[PDB]
Amino acid sequence: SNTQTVLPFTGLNTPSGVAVDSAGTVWVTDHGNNRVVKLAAGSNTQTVLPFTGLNTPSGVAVDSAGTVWVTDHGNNRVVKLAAGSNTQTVLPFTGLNTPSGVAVDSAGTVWVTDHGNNRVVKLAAGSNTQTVLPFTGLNTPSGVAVDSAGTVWVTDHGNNRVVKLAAGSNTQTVLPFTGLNTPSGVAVDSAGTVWVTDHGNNRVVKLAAGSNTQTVLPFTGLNTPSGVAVDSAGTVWVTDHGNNRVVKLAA
Repeated sequence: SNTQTVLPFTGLNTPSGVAVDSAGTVWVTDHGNNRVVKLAAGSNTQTVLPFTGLNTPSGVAVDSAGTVWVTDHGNNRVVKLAAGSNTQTVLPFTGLNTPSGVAVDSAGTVWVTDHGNNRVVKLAAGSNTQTVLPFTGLNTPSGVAVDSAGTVWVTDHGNNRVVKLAAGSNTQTVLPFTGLNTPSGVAVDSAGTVWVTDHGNNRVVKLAAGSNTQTVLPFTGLNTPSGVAVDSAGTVWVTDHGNNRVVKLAA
């Protein structure tokens, strides 16, 4: 698609992140209103998830069961809520500072960009102790994405680059993006295509696996875009933070 679509969210303020499931539901962290909203597929009914105590929430990730994880950035914590429930669980991460992005794989491992500590932490599925990934030289990391092989990609926001670690590796790679400026979010698909909200340039870019020439996606009029999500059909959603809206492009 080369015509962007503005989704029928209403009342967003400075939205910070987006997640989608395979049922077409879209969740957004409506950061300026301390809330997480869900847009139901088809009906376009918007509902507010019954999280409690959020402040300036940033990242969001969802699993297929409809469990939602949010980085409660202003409270230095990560919380999750199962679908329709009124139980929220604080994950036993420790010592977070202004955390932003969050990612969750099919196994239920959770990764968080611990932005204010220049590190990426994880709670492996089945463990109650966090580990710190062996990235080096991060500055204010802003987003994280993971694939089914356990590769992890991070927007190293303060260094204008995207870094990746394969599972078991202690040495990161820098992806061949060009001219990024304070990138804010990242998403990956099962083919290895990587999408990045190039925040400081008001654009979204992608790299096919093996490509050395990023593609600027045909969004228009973005302002400080903040989060990106992609489903298995290659549709791309982006929180156009500065314009209080969510836009999408189908493949």
